[PDB]
Amino acid sequence: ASKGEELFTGVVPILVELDGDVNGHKFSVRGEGEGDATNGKLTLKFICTTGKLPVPAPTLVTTLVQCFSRYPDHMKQHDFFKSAMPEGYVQERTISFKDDGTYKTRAEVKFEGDTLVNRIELKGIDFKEDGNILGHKLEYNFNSHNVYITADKQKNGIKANFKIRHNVEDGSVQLADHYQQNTPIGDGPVLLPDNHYLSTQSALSKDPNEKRDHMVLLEFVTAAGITHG
Repeated sequence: ASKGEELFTGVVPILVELDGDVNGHKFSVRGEGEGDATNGKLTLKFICTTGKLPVPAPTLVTTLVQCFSRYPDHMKQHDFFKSAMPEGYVQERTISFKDDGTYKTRAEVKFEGDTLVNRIELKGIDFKEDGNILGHKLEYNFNSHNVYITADKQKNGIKANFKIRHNVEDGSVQLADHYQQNTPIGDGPVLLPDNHYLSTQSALSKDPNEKRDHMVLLEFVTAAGITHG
């Protein structure tokens, strides 16, 4: 276990800020909500603050705070994300949409006072104008996935790999391969984990009273994959 884990024993407010540029289309997103790591639960509402999104909101879910995962007691020595708090971590990804473009993301996740804040820059290139992303052909929903984590000792952090399945309006699936690395911002002690995964489930909905382009998100995340003694 870690001292950072103590910052998560109750409900913690969350702020998310994203600046994005996909094929030259610039946009920003702000999210607000709260997380309950004891139960692996978070609730967030995101608004596009610059107009409407040039990509489907579901493609931004993974970019828009894995410190809120529930780690079972026998796995708490493997929770890198909380161990890096409060100073936080840098989270970087390459997201490769099969037969389409790529997102590159860099985020800082840290406590700013009492609030857990995720600040992101996202750049997307090579998207097809007639593809599922710029063509807005993805359904407004989200599947359950496993996020596979391994230690990166040389960088004092972790890597992760997973493949998101985005349902397409024609009944097919658009795959989005995720490659992830996380490294501490501060220089306090961290936990470098044995291999394990996060089992993630998400539900998207709408605020009926919200006129701006937006997304309401509920997520449950639980660590797994290390057998209890």
